[PDB]
Amino acid sequence: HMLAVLAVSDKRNIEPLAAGLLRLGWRVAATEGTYRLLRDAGHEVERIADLAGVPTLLGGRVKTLTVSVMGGILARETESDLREMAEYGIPRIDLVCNNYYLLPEPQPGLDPAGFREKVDVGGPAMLRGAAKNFEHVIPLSDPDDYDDVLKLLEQGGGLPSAVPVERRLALAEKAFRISGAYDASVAELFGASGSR
Repeated sequence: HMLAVLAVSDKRNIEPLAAGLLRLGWRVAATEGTYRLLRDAGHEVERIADLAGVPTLLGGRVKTLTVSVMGGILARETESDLREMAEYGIPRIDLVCNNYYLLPEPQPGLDPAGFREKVDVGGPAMLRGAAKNFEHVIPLSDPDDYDDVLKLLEQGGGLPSAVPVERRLALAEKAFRISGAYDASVAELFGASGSR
């Protein structure tokens, strides 16, 4: 029935969420960092790379940029999308969790090495896609929202409908806000990189 993708750089509260979803019968898949932490803690999390992804291809830089992962987030409930999900065997991704690493301060002559490869590309694609499709994907970013979502799913037997439309739109607006502030900070670092 269910599937979550955990692609967080800030690991705070990620274990009570992953464990809470696993006890509800959900399938929990994670990117590279979250996976090793959750598996060492003894949770049956799946690797988002091997699963519906593209592992080792470019050091894993496209591992969530596949039809299976991005289609599982963006596909509508139209007859045409349901048919194509069935033809290709693409399950729906019901929950996306995406966090960003801490970025340094904008100082003149900033070396791009201090922030650039920490910039997430596939992550925000999943989170912005989940927020745009919030009726069918739960978009989580702030670790302070994990508990209320997990509790809601726990009252409603783990079904994604247990998170109402009203809560999904609030999380979706928050997701775009976090992404917008993330890009504005990264732009400031590139601008400071161009000074002396």
